[PDB]
Amino acid sequence: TVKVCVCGGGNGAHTLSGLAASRDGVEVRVLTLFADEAERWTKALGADELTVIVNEKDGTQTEVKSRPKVITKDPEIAISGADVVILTVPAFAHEGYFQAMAPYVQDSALIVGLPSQAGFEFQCRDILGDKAAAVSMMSFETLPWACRIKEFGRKVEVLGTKSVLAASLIKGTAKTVDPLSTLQMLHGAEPVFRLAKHFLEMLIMSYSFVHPAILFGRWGSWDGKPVPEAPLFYQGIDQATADMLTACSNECKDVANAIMAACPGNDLSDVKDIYQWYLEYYHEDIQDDHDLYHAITTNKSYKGLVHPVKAVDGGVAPDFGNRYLTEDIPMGMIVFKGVAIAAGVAIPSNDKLIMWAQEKIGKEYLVDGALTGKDVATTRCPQRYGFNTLDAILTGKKHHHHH
Ligand SMILES: NC(=O)c1ccc[n+]([C@@H]2O[C@H](COP(=O)([O-])OP(=O)(O)OC[C@H]3O[C@@H](n4cnc5c(N)ncnc54)[C@H](O)[C@@H]3O)[C@@H](O)[C@H]2O)c1
Ligand SMILES: NC(=[NH2+])NCCC[C@H](N)C(=O)O
Repeated sequence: TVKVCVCGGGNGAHTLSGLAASRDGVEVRVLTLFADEAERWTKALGADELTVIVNEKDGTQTEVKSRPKVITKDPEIAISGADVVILTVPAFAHEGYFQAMAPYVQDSALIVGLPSQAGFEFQCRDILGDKAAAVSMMSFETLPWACRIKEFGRKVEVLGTKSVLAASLIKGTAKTVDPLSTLQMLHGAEPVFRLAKHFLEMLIMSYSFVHPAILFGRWGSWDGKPVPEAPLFYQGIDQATADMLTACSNECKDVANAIMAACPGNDLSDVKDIYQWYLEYYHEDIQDDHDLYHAITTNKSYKGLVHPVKAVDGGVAPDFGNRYLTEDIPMGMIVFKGVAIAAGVAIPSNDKLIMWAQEKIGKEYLVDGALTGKDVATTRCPQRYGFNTLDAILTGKKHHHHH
């Protein structure tokens, strides 16, 4: 029997629990530390089955029904004897789950971030301590489905499923269940999972600059005057933003190259240009693909998507109380920044974005090119956890001197 632990009670956690609990030979334990959410779930479900409505490519709707073994807030019941522990929550909530699982997780455990975001492995190492070298850490690039809860604790809808999905793996000393095949088995036929080459490849291929760049590209030097309707998000970028995106993508390659130079044997050669990525994964959606500006603006799977806005005097204004910045910076760019600091590479385009965007969310992270802001402790950058050098970043082992 494969014993799987699902962390969280969101859209993803609902979708994952339903599909995993339906696979024969799988026991699912659902753990949520959000107040008394676990109890609310159990009470809402009752004796009924957790229903997952999948919208297939045909237009037809497949219906999956299953019951998890237990939905508890007690980390002892959920974690003990778990072969796979999967975290499906926004990143600010990951710190709590690592602490909860710390005493009860077994050596042979496979810890999965679905999705991980950035600094997942640095955080896991810090909290689990020595045990992180035993377990295996697995980082997915994004959530496998676009999904929304239809009825809390009992009904969730898959709007669509990705076809391909990459996950990075850090193999520990202990032998786990096979990372790729076990995760595939739980998910079903789609997405088809492949292993990435390196975890830092996964970390930077997040492209944590994208949403902060689109928001800066439109509201950078905003005078305060309102607009009629909400302007288009991805498709509303000007040329200055396509150049801003390329410069940050170039800086991603810079950090990737420095690491391969400083530490050979770390294959980071799968780190691309954002222009190269778009033309590989959105090829069927792009009308005109001659540059990055046109690849994004004419991308059909971006139509109707607008900026977050709120009603103000004489129109609408940008809503900033979102997870575009309060997530992608502390749990994305700052991590990348710390890695770049350790790599000894300047990243001016990324720096410009960090400084503007932190100020919009009333937070301090980066100060004069140094990780010394007020809220630097709420970020997952490797320097925050004590890992100051590139070697400490790759291995998790800190330098101690004699004699
Ligand atoms: N939903 C999607 O289709 C979509 C698509 C791609 C990627 N993602 C990403 O995947 C991640 C997970 O998606 P989701 O929709 O399940 O997130 P979600 O918004 O549904 O997560 C909410 C859950 O997180 C936990 N939580 C929320 N606030 C908490 C707090 N204050 N303290 C402790 N726990 C708290 C609770 O268990 C809650 O049920 C997100 O970060 C999102 O960016 C989502
Ligand atoms: N998993 C990735 N490589 N993502 C790159 C694009 C990321 C970007 N933040 C988006 O949602 O479009």
